[PDB]
Amino acid sequence: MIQRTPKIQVYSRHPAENGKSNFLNCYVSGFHPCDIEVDLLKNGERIEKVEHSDLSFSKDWSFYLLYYTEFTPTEKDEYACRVNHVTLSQPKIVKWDRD
Amino acid sequence: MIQRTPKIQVYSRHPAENGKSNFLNCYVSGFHPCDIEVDLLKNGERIEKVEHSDLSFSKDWSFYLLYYTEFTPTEKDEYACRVNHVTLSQPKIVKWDRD
Repeated sequence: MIQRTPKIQVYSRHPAENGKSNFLNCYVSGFHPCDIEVDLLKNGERIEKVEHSDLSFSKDWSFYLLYYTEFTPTEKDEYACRVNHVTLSQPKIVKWDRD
Repeated sequence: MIQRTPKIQVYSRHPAENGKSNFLNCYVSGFHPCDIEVDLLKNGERIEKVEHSDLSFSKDWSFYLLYYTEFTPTEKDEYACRVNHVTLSQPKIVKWDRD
């Protein structure tokens, strides 16, 4: 019933190797309420065709959600996850750290 | 982004036969926002140990959720689903109709 911020984790399925296909993930967890906005960013631009899990919840009413997309890294491409939620004073951008 | 009421469907896996195990379902669908309260009722009392699906959503941001429980009907037991949601002026109780 009380608001709780999301934990935000941005990570790839494998370590970044340029020119090899991979999956980019944004896992948002432990939040309340369920209303949340999650985008994956490529060089600061929203990625349009992104996949997501369902929104799961535990008996303490905390929520869990994953956004992800197949992608091929190149050295100069930068990726991030942008989250907005009522508990956040500003939308949060968390960068993908390749290593 | 606009609020939309849930559709509420209450149904059993098989037609009610007293003394035989069954599953009771409350499927709540097409709603927005995601914040929702769903209870299964036995003779007007909340059933405590109930199972649920995850909350799924389509690209139009409508949500879908199922609550369910294994149960054994007897002739006099009455079952229902109680839903509360911001779009509802009162909590809604939808009865299970055995046939």
